[PDB]
Amino acid sequence: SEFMKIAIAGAGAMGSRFGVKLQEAGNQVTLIDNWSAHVDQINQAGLTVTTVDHVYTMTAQHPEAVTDQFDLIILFTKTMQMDAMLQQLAPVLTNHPIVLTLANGIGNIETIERHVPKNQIVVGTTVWSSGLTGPGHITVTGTGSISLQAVVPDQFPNLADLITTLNAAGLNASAADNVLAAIWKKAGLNSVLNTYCTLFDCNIGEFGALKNWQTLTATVLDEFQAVADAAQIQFSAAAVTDLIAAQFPAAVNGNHYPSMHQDMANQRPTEIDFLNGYVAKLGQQLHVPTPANALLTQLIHSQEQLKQI
Amino acid sequence: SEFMKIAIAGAGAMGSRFGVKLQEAGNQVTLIDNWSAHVDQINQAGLTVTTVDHVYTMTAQHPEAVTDQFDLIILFTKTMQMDAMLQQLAPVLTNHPIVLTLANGIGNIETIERHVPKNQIVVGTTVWSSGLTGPGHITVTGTGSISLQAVVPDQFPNLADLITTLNAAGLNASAADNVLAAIWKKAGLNSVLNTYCTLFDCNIGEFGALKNWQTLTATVLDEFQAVADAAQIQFSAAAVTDLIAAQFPAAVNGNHYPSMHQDMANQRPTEIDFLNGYVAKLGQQLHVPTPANALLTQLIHSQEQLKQI
Repeated sequence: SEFMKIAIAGAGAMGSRFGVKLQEAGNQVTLIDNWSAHVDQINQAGLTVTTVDHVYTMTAQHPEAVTDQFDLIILFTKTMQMDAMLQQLAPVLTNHPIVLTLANGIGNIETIERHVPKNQIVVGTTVWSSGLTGPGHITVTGTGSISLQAVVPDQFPNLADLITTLNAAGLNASAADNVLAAIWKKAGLNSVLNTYCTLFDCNIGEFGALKNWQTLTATVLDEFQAVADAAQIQFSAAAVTDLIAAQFPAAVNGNHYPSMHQDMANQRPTEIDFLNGYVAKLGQQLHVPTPANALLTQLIHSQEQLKQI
Repeated sequence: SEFMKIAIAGAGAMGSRFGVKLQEAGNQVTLIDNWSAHVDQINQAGLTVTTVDHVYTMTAQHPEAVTDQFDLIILFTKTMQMDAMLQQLAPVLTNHPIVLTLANGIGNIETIERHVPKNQIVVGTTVWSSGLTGPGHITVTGTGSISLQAVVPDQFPNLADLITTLNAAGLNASAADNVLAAIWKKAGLNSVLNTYCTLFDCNIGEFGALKNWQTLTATVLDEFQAVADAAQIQFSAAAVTDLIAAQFPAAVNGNHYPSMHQDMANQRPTEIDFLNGYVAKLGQQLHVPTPANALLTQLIHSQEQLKQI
C-alpha cells in the first residue's frame, strides 16, 4: 500500500539517487531530464552508482515525450529552468499529482502555482548528497534526511502516506514546519555570496577579507528580513550572516568561486532573477522597499550583456 | 585699483593658464602645487605656454612653504585633495581672503567651510580649456568664460571688484545664480559614467549600449534629484540624462574610459566619496533616502581593495 508511481523531474545527481532508492524499494520510477547523453546512457546501459560500481536498470525520458501519469512528481529542476520543465509536462499533470519541490529558491512555490493547484504542493529540503560523475553515472557517500512542509497543510491529504513511501525507501523523511524558512535561509546566503563574488570577480575568501563585507551583507540581508517578515516566513539576518562567514576559511570555501561566478565566466545567463531579483519581486508585491536587491539584479544583468559580446 | 595678490591653489593646466593671464594682466600671482617637477620647472625655467611656444617667468611654491597672504585664493584642487591643500595653507588663510572654488564636486563648499568663513566663499564654473603637457608646460586653445556665484550673496562684499579683476585679465567672468546648479549637473553625469564604467570595467559607449542603461541611470539620478530638491539646488534628472547620452557616440566619448576607471586600473583610490558617496552623505543629513548611491559607493570601495592586493 506504500506503492507509488513516481516521476523524478530533473534527474541530476540528487534526482538520480532518489530515483534509484525509490525504485529499489519497489516503486515505479521515471527519470525525466533534458540532458540527452544522460537519458540515453540510462536507457542503453543503466544507471551506474559508485559507493565499488553497482549498475541499475532504470527508465529515463525527455519531458516532451512523457505521456504517463504519476502519483508524485519530485522536482529537482533549478528554479530558473522549472517553468519550462513544468510547461513540457503539462499533459502529465492532469491527474493532479503531489508535487514535491526539493530545489533551492524562494520563487519555486509561485512558479509551481502557475501549473498546479497550490494545495498539491509540498516543499522539502534534504541533506542527502550526490555527485554527478557523468552521463548515467553518480557517485554517492553517506546518509541523509528530508524535511517536508505542505504549502497548504489544512488541504493536503496523506502527508503521512508520502512520508511512508519515502521512509520505506530509506530516505529518512519527516514533517516539519520550518522548511520554507530553511529554504529562505539558503537563498539569503546565495544572494550575498553568488552575487557579490560575481560582481567583484572574486572568490568567497576574498569577499570575506573585504573591510566592508559586513555592510554589503547587511544591505542585502536586512531587505531579505523585511520581505520575509511581510511574507510571514521565519528569518534571521544574524543566522544567515553566521552561515556566510563560516564559508570564508580556505578549509571550507575560501578558494571557491560560487556557481553564479562560474555561469558568468562561461557566458551563461545567471539565476539572478531567482535570487536577489526574486526578493525584489516579492518585496514590490508586499510593499516592502528593496532598492539594494533591485539594483544588484540590474548590475548582474549588465555584466551578462558585457560578457556576451 | 583692480590689482590683486592672487594664489592659485592647484596649478595644473587650468590653474596655470588662469595664473599666466592674471599675472600678465598686472596682478601678483603665486602658483601653489604639490608636483615637485612642475614647481621646480616653473621656478627654474619659467612656465611654457603653447598656442608656438611662449615662456613666462612665474612664481611657484609647495603649499607647506607658503608664508605670503593674498586677496584671493582660486582653488582648482580636486575635491578629494582639497582638504589637505587647505590644511597646509592654514597660515595663509588668516587675513580672510576670498576663496573662489572652480573645482568639480558637490562637496567643495562643505569642505572649504571647515577652513574659512562661508561668506568668503565663491563658487565658479569655467569653459576655459587647458592641457597639461608636462612639468611647467601647458598647451592652450580657444577662449572661455567664468560664471560665479557667491555662497552667501547678502554678505559677500565686492563681487563686482572680483569680476573686474578677472575681466581685466580677459577671463570673461560674470555673476550668475545657476552655478551651483551647473556644478551639481556635472556631478550627476560623473556619478553615473565614472561609477558604472568602473564597476563594469567598460567604456562609455559600452555603457550606453546596455539594455538597462536607462534604469541604472535613473536609479542614481532620481536620488540626486531628491537630494537636490531637499538642498534647494535646481536639478533636472532629464537634462543630466540628455547630457549622459550625448557622450555615447564614438565621435564623442564612446571609446573613452572615464577618470575613475583609470584610477582603479592604476590602483589609485578613487573619488567615489566625493561623488555618489557625497550625495549619500548629504541625503542622510537631509532625511532623503539614498540607498543606491550608498551601495554603489561600497561596491567601488570593495573593488579598490581587491585591486590593491
